[PDB]
Amino acid sequence: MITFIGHVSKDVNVVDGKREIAYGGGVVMGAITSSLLGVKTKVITKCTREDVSKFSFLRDNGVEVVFLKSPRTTSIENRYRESFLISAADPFTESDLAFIEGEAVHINPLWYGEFPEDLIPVLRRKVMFLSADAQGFVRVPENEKLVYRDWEMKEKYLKYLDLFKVDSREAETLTGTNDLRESCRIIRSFGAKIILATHASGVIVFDGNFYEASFRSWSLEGRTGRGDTCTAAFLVGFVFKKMSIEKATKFAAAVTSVKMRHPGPLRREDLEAI
Ligand SMILES: O[C@H]1[C@H](O)[C@@H](O)[C@H](O)[C@@H](O)[C@H]1O
Ligand SMILES: [Mg+2]
Repeated sequence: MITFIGHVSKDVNVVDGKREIAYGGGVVMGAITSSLLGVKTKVITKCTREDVSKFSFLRDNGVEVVFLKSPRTTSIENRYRESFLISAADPFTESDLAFIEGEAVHINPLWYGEFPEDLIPVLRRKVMFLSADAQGFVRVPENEKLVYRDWEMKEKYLKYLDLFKVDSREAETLTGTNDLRESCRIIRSFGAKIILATHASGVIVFDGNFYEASFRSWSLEGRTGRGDTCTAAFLVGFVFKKMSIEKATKFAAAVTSVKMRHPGPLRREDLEAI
C-alpha cells in the first residue's frame, strides 16, 4: 500500500478574470495516479463534513479515504503562477498517523504549517519508504499570499526522506540557484537520498547520478498536478514495480505526459495512451 497525507482543496482558478472552481489538491492528483496504476492506495486528509461529497470521486477511483474532522476546508486561489491561501483546514497532528500501514507514505502538503516538521521523525518509524513534497515546507502564507521561503530546518529533516520532490521555484528557494541540476546536488548534500525535480520540459531524478526524461505532451489546463502525478508514478514504478531508477524516471514522465493533456487527475483512459 501507499498512503498520501495532505489536505484536499477547493481550488479557485482565475484565468483572464474568470473564476472556475476545481476540487483537487496534491493528494488527489497523487493518490488517483497510484490507484489507477494498480497500487493499493490510501489518503489521509481533512476537510469539513459538508465538503466530503466534493471529493467522493476519490473512492470512485479505488482510493481508500480517511476524512478527518476540520472546521474548515483548505481553499487556494491560483492566478495564472501566484497562489493565495483563502481558508485552511486544521493541520495534521501525531495522532493522525496512528493507523499507518503499507510500504510507502508520501507527505503532500499545500502550505507550510499543514504538516508540522515534528511529524517527520514520528512517521519515519512507521514506514519503509518515506517521501515528501517541498511545497509543504517552502510555500508560506503571508497575508494569504503563498510566498516562497527557505525551509529553515531542511538539513535536519531531509535526512529522514527516501525521496524529496521539488519543482524549479522550490529548488531555487532552497538553494539560491536556478540551475535545477545544481540545486539537486545541493539538496542531496542537505541529506535527501533521492531528489525528483519537475520543470517545464520533463523530469530529473538525482541519487548521485542524474536520470532525465522529457514530457511528450502538455496543455495549459493540464499543468496543475504535473508534479504530484509524476511523484506518484515514480513511486509506483520504483518502489512497487521494481523498476530501475532510470526506467521509473521514463515511466513517471510518460504517465505525467498523458495526464497533462487535460485538466484534473489522471484518467483510466490515459493509461491506454502510454
Ligand atoms: O499542486 C497544486 C498547487 O499547490 C495549487 O496551488 C493548488 O491549488 C492545487 O490544489 C495543487 O494541486
Ligand atoms: Mg509541486
